[PDB]
Amino acid sequence: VKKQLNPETKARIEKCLRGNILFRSLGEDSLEVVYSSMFEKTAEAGHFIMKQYDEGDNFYVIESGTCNILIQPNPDAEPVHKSTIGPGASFGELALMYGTPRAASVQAVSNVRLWALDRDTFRRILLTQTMRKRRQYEDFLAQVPLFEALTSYERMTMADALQPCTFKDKEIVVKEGEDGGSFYIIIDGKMKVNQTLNGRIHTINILGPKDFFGEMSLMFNQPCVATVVSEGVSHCVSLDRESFTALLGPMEEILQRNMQNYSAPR
Ligand SMILES: Nc1ncnc2c1ncn2[C@@H]1O[C@@H]2COP(=O)(O)O[C@H]2[C@H]1O
Ligand SMILES: Nc1ncnc2c1ncn2[C@@H]1O[C@@H]2COP(=O)(O)O[C@H]2[C@H]1O
Repeated sequence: VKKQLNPETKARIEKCLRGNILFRSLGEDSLEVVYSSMFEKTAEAGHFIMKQYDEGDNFYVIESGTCNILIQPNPDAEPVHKSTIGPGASFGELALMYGTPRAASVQAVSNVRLWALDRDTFRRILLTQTMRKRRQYEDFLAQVPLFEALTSYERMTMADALQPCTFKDKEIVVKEGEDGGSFYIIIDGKMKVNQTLNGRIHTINILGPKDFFGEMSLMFNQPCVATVVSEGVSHCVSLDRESFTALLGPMEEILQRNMQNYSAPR
């Protein structure tokens, strides 16, 4: 004897939550809680959904409209624009996780439609695994050159998005000629980078801890120019195409510079 979801509201929430990585991870039982618990909130253009330093109440996902993230350096100072977010983006988790006052104001730019979880529901289904994942990858993200330019909050969202993957000896990760799927950063292990020429395979590069690969197919929407294959057991984390593209900003210059190592210059 349990209350039934409204299948139409479930479909609507699912459409909004597609691609948000915090909800993609939840298993089916927690998803049932989300689909029965989330509620609608609207905000007119220019109105604040939350103000920096407020006590936390809800966690939000944008359904329609865009919002500005504004951060003051202190309560007596003017807010600075930091970023603009839109459909599928979430905000408001930090206060609910860490018990801190809100770290930013969030202002509707357009009229906005949101789906919201209250604090008790957030604590039940999202708090534990979100906090753990961010903690577990903090040291890694701070010491990998690829991530040098990420802000502290960008590190947290990068941790949310990264997916662990394990590769056995001789296992192919990306195959020359195939469409790009994911971007990989090596935690431990070793990869051979192999490329065919006149029907002969040769090894053109060797990758190890904190190196990365798979970016060119995703950045330029083209097939992989090489095969990357594990040499022994390797542990990586990956970003899928959608997450790579969403989070590319603070990485792009490092990724572009690094391509210098792929060919002698002219
Ligand atoms: N650079 C940022 N720094 C801190 N919080 C941010 C930032 N960008 C977006 N946010 C979101 O803004 C929210 C404001 O309230 P919270 O601090 O509960 O959680 C915060 C994050 O979800
Ligand atoms: N010399 C190299 N030339 C081309 N790609 C390389 C080289 N060394 C490592 N790689 C990586 O191999 C990857 C194979 O797939 P991508 O083309 O998506 O991006 C490529 C780079 O990340």
